[PDB]
Amino acid sequence: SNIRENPVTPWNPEPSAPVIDPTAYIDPQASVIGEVTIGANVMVSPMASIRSDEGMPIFVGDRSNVQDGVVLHALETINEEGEPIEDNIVEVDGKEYAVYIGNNVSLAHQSQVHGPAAVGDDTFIGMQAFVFKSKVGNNCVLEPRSAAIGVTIPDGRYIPAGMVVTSQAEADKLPEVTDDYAYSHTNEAVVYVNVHLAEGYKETS
Amino acid sequence: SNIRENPVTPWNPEPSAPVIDPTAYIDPQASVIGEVTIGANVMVSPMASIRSDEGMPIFVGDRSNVQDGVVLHALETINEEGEPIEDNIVEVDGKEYAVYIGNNVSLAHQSQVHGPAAVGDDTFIGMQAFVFKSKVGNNCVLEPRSAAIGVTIPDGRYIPAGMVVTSQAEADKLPEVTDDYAYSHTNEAVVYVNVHLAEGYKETS
Amino acid sequence: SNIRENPVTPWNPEPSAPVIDPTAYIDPQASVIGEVTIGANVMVSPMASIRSDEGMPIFVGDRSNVQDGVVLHALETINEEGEPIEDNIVEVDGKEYAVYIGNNVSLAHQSQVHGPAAVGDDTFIGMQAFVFKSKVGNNCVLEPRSAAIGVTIPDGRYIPAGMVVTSQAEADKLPEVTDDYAYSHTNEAVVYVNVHLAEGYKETS
Ligand SMILES: [Zn+2]
Ligand SMILES: [Zn+2]
Ligand SMILES: [Zn+2]
Repeated sequence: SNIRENPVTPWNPEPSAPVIDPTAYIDPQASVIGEVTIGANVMVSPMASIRSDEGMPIFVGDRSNVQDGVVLHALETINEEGEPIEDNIVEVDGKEYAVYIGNNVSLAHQSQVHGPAAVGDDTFIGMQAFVFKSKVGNNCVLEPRSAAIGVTIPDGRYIPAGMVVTSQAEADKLPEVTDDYAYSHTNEAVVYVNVHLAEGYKETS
Repeated sequence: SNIRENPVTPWNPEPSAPVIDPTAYIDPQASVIGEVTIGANVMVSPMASIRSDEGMPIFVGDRSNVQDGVVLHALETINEEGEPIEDNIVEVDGKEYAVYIGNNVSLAHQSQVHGPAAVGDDTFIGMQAFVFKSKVGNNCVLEPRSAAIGVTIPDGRYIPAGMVVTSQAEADKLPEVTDDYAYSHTNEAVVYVNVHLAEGYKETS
Repeated sequence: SNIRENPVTPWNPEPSAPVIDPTAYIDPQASVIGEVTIGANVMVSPMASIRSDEGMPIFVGDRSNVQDGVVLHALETINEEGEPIEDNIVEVDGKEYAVYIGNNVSLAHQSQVHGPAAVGDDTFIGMQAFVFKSKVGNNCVLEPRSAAIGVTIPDGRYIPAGMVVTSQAEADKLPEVTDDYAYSHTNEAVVYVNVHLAEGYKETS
């Protein structure tokens, strides 16, 4: 099966299986392993790998999409001695996650979000982009081939294509999404399409 | 099955199945979905995802290759009201495509060509490279990790490794492929190898 | 089967099947083809593609890991006339390889090592990184999105995130890994985790 439990390890005494909303579509050629929660109307495309086998949950919110070849994974959140590694855990609305993906988020083809990381609602993570040890705000756009490592990206900012942002001083001065910006409406269109694709693919299974 | 029809959606009243030349080899661990035409002697490697589920055809020409982890997908070409979105359609030799890949084209490992896009004959798209909203000419080389977004790349030019080209002014001044250039003969070698691999893998199926 | 022989071609008269240590774990959604040797306690994750179909062996040493979406492949090492192409072969400890990955090496998610290439022991190849026509020394760190093309990386150096190194003059002046460097202990942690994951996943098969 392509939806599987995680294994017993010294930081994982009890295997967990994914919790998947009945309205989500998981492609047969995707892989979803371990302590993962997937929300309503989510589309998970071929060759995506969502792997939660190092402690703590990976959460994917409602009406989000995980496109072809995307990888979600996380650094260890609990060491062998049972002690939580707080640097590798993100907090969102009072709860702890290894990776938190909000609602109406698009993770476009071949992107990767590696824990610890959080991605806020209505954000487009572009093709081949990379997020690691970062919190990306709501209503952001990461253009194709951009990256955020070790930073907080404020709400409503974008990262231009190819830019690798590794310092908070850079992140603070990123440009703002405006109506005339080329990707200002991209995420809403992609979410609309993917919610409809999920329903159509479900009707073929 | 890994060769599948696309689903019924508001922009796709009628499902389409891929049209695949009998001399092409599609690896069992590749995914090919929807309105796709694959030409003669094409090799599609493990973990490639060719997904035509947003309207209009993805075409892969004769003697081309689609290597491991490559993704082909496209933006919507027909909106819900049946109206064609002309910005997201490319025209090649009088016909309309979401993605057009010409003859003798190599799409090397982990690259991505996202529609609207066209790639001309005898072009090497290097490892991890990215093409989106662009027309790449014939006899071009995109070196590994290069990208073309929103531009036309003239025939016989190359993009150096790691360069992300987003303006036409940049694209117009790209260097020319010459006989002494390091990748000048790369595509011909890769095409020769892949046509022979396709035949060898077909003999094991 | 996802563990397969390579095909008969003009440079490969005799098919070879992978040689895999009984303590290694190969995920069912990985692909391993051809003349490949995998060492003890190696973890190969979903969507990895290890493909040795152009002559010469791809070797993955003991306690190494090949994470999700990683690709290993190599340029042709033997031409049609049976003549070895020496430029495309690396030598390590008196033996010839297309790709050599040493012991305790982490190939992180979506990275790629393309032959000819060698990666020395205790090296971290970061997420989305790229190695081609290069020898990477022991105890190195390639940060996420870095690349080494056509160069030798001395022992104990790192490449900062996003940097594409294509000249030996650049490679010679790369910074050194020190105890206070952010990724100085990353590889040891990742190797420890992956050796334990391999054993846990083996207990579920
Ligand atoms: Zn990871
Ligand atoms: Zn797409
Ligand atoms: Zn290759």
